[PDB]
Amino acid sequence: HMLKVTKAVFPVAGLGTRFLPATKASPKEMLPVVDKPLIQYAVEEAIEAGITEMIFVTGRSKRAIEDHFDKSYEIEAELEARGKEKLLSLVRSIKPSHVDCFYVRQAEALGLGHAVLCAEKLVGDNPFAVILADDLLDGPTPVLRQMIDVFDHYHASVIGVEEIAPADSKSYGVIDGKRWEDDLFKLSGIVEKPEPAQAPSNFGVVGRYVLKPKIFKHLRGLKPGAGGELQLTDAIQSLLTDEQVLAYRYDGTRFDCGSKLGYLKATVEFALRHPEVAADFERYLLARMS
Amino acid sequence: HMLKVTKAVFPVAGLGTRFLPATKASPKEMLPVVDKPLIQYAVEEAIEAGITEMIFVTGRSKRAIEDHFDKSYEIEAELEARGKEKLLSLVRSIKPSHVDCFYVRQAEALGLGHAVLCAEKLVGDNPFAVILADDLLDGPTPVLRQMIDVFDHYHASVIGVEEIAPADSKSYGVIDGKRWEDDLFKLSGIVEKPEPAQAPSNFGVVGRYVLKPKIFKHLRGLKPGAGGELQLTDAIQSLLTDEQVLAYRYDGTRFDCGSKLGYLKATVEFALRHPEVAADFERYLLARMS
Ligand SMILES: O=c1ccn([C@@H]2O[C@H](COP(=O)(O)OP(=O)(O)O[C@H]3O[C@H](CO)[C@@H](O)[C@H](O)[C@H]3O)[C@@H](O)[C@H]2O)c(=O)[nH]1
Ligand SMILES: O=c1ccn([C@@H]2O[C@H](COP(=O)(O)OP(=O)(O)O[C@H]3O[C@H](CO)[C@@H](O)[C@H](O)[C@H]3O)[C@@H](O)[C@H]2O)c(=O)[nH]1
Ligand SMILES: [Cl-]
Ligand SMILES: [Cl-]
Ligand SMILES: [Cl-]
Ligand SMILES: [Cl-]
Ligand SMILES: [Cl-]
Ligand SMILES: [Cl-]
Ligand SMILES: [Cl-]
Ligand SMILES: [Cl-]
Ligand SMILES: [Cl-]
Ligand SMILES: [Cl-]
Ligand SMILES: [Cl-]
Ligand SMILES: [Cl-]
Ligand SMILES: [Mg+2]
Ligand SMILES: [Mg+2]
Ligand SMILES: [Mg+2]
Ligand SMILES: [Mg+2]
Repeated sequence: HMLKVTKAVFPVAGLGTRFLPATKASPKEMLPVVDKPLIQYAVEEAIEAGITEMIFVTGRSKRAIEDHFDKSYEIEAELEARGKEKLLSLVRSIKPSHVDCFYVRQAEALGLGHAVLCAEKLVGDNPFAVILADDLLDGPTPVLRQMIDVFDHYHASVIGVEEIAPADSKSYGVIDGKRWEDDLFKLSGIVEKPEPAQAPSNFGVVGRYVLKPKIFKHLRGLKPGAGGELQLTDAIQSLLTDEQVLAYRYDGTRFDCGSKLGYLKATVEFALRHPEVAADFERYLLARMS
Repeated sequence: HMLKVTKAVFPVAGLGTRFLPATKASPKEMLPVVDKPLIQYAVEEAIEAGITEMIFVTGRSKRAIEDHFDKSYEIEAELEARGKEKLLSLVRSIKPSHVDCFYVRQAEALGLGHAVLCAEKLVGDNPFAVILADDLLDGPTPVLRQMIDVFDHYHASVIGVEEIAPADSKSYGVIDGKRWEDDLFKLSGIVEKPEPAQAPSNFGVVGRYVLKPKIFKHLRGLKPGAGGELQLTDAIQSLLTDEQVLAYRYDGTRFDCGSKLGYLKATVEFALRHPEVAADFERYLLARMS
């Protein structure tokens, strides 16, 4: 009976400088897409993939994350005294009954690899998901669900990837491997933010991972890599030196809300999806562009 | 030597239900327009109008407001250790040196009039500004500056107004008065959220006021009005029964970020104004609409 994936680690401890001043007292993963934080979309994707344990690695402004998911006595009493039963149900669904939220600190912002390592003793000897909420994903089925299906079948760590334009390679981890299926690669290498001429493929890492606990030994051995940060990507490279690691070309779509441009695109996309504002927003865009 | 206006009251203590779940642990006035909270635009408008004292009336989630404007030791040390001097200057400008931030609680969300009354003993016997940050304003000169100029000249309370469509009158306070100038009215009445057929004019109140301290006596005498809330609008009505109150048609433009639609419009407008993303965002909109 092989181990199942029931834990997800959400690093939300970066500096968020691209979104200052708004990220002064709240992480970039709390930025709202019209009315819902990025991190809530990510947790909802984990929940639909069968994850019941959410581990948040917090840095500066841990309270914005904690108070979003933890029960608020005040808000429930206020909504109940006003008979706003639909809104009350909406607020309670932020953390459904069987979902646990656990918190650990990254005191120093030393990079994504270091953030994941802070969660080591909460994950224990278990496979686990890593979800970067600034990668806002959708798909016919949740991307993490697709990836856990690959993990259960091949019993290897799985890295989510998409095709990128070569000029953007300095924004991504970039994989090097052998094709097994139309959507599946066996990795022989992975590099963080290569120059376009040094990129080994057109396949960039998106912020979804299903990792075997062996990754933690390889995170512990990291030295500073790109940008002086301890890179998860270099631990994956070290890991594939010792055991099999796969990359999965997921079925779906991505907004890079780690950049203002992508955040703007996500906002526009959300708007057209909601009938409360869709028609009116359509009309405004047409008159506004002309 | 008539009293000058140096204090501004920012009510940020509403429930913010239109933006749940994002407003679970942060008020709607903290919602970012791409990278800057609504309340920071409002405080910057006050600063440019000569206001040096910011009074925040907080409700639920007071810490999101407080930690945005109060000095953060952590973030300044982190930006300095990384030599991000421009970002450090950006963060420090959130609260320039001569600007004070004071906090008072509205324990119960009983309406805008009640929120303003909570600030009574911080304002004291002084004229003061009230600024609703969900009204995101711009203009050739700051709207509050235009209004303080009218206050200094006529020595009367001044209410900011714009022309509204008659169907929207249930979203606004609506004035009734006599024209003095192309942009100036002497009020004979004001009503909160009338039915369109009962609206006395096409001029709706926007969230900018310059008020004489006599307003506080009239706020104290309020009874529950529209929506069961203690309405600032009804105190203004009571006040104009006793002394002169003017309404000023400001020179500028408005996004009603108290609604998702207006918030969406503000985001689009901000995007086109920033050369970092403007051209790319243009192209995306055209390909996205087609
Ligand atoms: O010291 C730090 C730095 C970052 N983070 C978190 O780490 C994640 C990634 O940070 P970010 O600056 O957005 O990383 P990227 O530059 O976007 O790159 C990462 O994410 C890409 C996909 O989005 C991958 O292609 C890269 O390989 C991977 O390094 C986020 O959840 C941050 O909150 C921390 O918790 N602590
Ligand atoms: O109990 C409460 C209720 C509201 N607020 C604050 O009061 C302000 C106004 O609240 P909102 O629900 O947005 O009021 P509106 O329905 O938009 O109406 C107000 O703002 C309009 C302009 O935006 C005017 O036309 C109206 O006369 C005036 O009542 C905001 O700053 C809220 O944060 C509180 O602090 N406490
Ligand atoms: Cl970050
Ligand atoms: Cl395993
Ligand atoms: Cl390219
Ligand atoms: Cl293992
Ligand atoms: Cl994108
Ligand atoms: Cl950016
Ligand atoms: Cl509100
Ligand atoms: Cl006065
Ligand atoms: Cl109309
Ligand atoms: Cl007075
Ligand atoms: Cl608007
Ligand atoms: Cl709305
Ligand atoms: Mg980073
Ligand atoms: Mg990122
Ligand atoms: Mg209200
Ligand atoms: Mg409003």
